[PDB]
Amino acid sequence: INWKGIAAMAKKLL
Repeated sequence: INWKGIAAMAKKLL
């Protein structure tokens, strides 16, 4: 689980 990946994923839904 990459933090960056999550951050990108968090915005992904955004």
